[PDB]
Amino acid sequence: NQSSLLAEFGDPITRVENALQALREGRGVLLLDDEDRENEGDIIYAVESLTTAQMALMIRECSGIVCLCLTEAQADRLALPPMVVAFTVSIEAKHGVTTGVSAQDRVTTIKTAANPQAKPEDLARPGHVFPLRARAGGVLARRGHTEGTVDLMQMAGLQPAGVLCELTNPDGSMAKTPEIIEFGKLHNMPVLTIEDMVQYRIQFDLKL
Amino acid sequence: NQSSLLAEFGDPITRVENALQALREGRGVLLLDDEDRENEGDIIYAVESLTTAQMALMIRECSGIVCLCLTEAQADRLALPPMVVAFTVSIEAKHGVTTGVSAQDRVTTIKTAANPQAKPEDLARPGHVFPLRARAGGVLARRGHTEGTVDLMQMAGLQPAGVLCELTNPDGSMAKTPEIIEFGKLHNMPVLTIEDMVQYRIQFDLKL
Ligand SMILES: CC(=O)[C@@](O)(COP(=O)(O)O)C(O)O
Ligand SMILES: CC(=O)[C@@](O)(COP(=O)(O)O)C(O)O
Ligand SMILES: [Mn+2]
Ligand SMILES: [Mn+2]
Repeated sequence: NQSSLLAEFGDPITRVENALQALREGRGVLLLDDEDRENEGDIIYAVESLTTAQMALMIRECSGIVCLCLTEAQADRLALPPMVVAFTVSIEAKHGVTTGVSAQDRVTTIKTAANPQAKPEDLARPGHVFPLRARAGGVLARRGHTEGTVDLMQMAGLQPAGVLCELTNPDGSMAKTPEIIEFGKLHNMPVLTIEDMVQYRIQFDLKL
Repeated sequence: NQSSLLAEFGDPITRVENALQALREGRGVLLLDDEDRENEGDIIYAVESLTTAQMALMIRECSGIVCLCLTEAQADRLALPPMVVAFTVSIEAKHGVTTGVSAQDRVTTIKTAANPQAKPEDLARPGHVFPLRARAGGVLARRGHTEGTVDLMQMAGLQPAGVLCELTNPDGSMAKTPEIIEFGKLHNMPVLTIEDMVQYRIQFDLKL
């Protein structure tokens, strides 16, 4: 079962603690959601430590639809409305980029958007970076990779902005627990679940 | 120079004719835009012949932001407004898909959207497929990969719906003419330019 497969990453509390330390070290983590939800694994990176190499791995090994998980406050600061009456309108840096799709341009757009001093005019719309508004309460309100990203950053003591993308197998199928475990071992990325995070937050009265 | 590098693909007319035949054979082509525009190469496939394997190659070797090039008429049939007051709101098949990111789900969404008998209720919004409205006149009106895709399909006698994505190098940089030429040789894909198509259409009074 999933718990048996992830037991080599440790018990749920150790899986959360190892992931938080990986992010504090500027490294990525793999977050699995519920098996009855998407049963999908996402590469997660802190924006504060984001590099062109990390973005290039995400584009090469994931869907290529790299999402920028922001707080509702940061999304409001950037005047980002929902795309349709939690994908917001897509975004590009107004300055510092060319076509916007290059790993470097996506990082330039992500850093511009996550800047706590950012202004809406810093971002042109539409673009090739997809911001997602995290629900207030995080995984304790909505059990999605969007909320897991903000909560991982807040619990690691980092800026509440992270990038996520769905790990995709070479044949186009979406990675399932065994493929995610192998990818994490190969790329030294800790693997954890939203369930691990929810129980960690409830046990450590972790209001964020 | 670019013309010298593409001379091995033939003269401009042969580059267009070989690309059209590749599409009639259900194979993909690589379209370069102007070097003073994006200087980017896109993998192009007809939707009529689209396979999960072709979609998986596109996701693995391109940006992962796979766009569905539609006529303004097909976009109006699907009630697709521009994303911001030519990216439309993103789309997912309402039926036949799970999370929408899998190569198979993206093809299911693309075939549902390009169906000449499609109705807006067939597509949920937002999603992981990005439709683009082609300008009336195609490359003779706008010199973009969006217009090159519709024109390639119409000139090949195929349904006017195609998928495009920007060829991306493993390091996250965007492929330039030499990398595009090598990728085309390796994957048996003809390489051509918007300039080749514009001159072909003007010389053969090709109103579409
Ligand atoms: C990009 C994703 O990861 C989604 O998984 C969106 O994120 P959520 O898990 O719903 O928060 C995708 O399924 O659209
Ligand atoms: C996906 C692309 O290819 C764009 O190139 C959009 O297509 P256009 O070439 O502008 O028609 C990208 O640059 O947003
Ligand atoms: Mn998800
Ligand atoms: Mn283009």
